[PDB]
Amino acid sequence: SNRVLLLVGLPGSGKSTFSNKLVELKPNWRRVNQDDLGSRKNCERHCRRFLEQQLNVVIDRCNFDEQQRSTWIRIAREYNVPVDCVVLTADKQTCGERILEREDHPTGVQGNEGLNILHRFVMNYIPPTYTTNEGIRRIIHLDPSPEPYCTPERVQSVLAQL
Ligand SMILES: Nc1nc2c(ncn2[C@@H]2O[C@H](COP(=O)(O)OP(=O)(O)O)[C@@H](O)[C@H]2O)c(=O)[nH]1
Ligand SMILES: [Mg+2]
Repeated sequence: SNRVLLLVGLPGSGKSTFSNKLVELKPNWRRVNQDDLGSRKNCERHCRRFLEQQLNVVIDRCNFDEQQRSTWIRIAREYNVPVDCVVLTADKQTCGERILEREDHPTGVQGNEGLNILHRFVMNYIPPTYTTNEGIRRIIHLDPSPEPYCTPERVQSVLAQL
């Protein structure tokens, strides 16, 4: 049956990379991203509309602590569907290098922001684990690929683990 999929990762970890590919390859999947959907109230609505059509839904947000993820777990329970999770394991170094690549942040005294931003997220980042009392069915950790782009095989490999 259909299921809700939580992406969890630092800025620049590759969450959009992955979720975009998934929805491209699989038409029974939809993607909730705030850069495309705006407010959270709006994201919740879309999420509800997709579950109403028994579609799978993937949540492209840092989802950096229990509170952030609950929103979606809560909606999933509403439609009696499970919630799995994909944690991107890319480290502060990797993300930092990716964020510099984009060169769209102020830079100089008071630091290069974006590295700052990353640092702020890092300090509030609580990924799901065995112990957190959240009601997630399965947590899979995903390591970075050599390739900047996400292969169909990579998507398949992830989905194959529930
Ligand atoms: N090598 C490698 N680069 C990746 C991977 N995932 C994403 N990237 C790159 O990292 C950058 C940030 O990815 P993006 O999806 O925007 O990150 P998000 O901010 O977590 O949604 C982009 O340049 C991607 O090409 C991965 O698995 N491996
Ligand atoms: Mg993104």
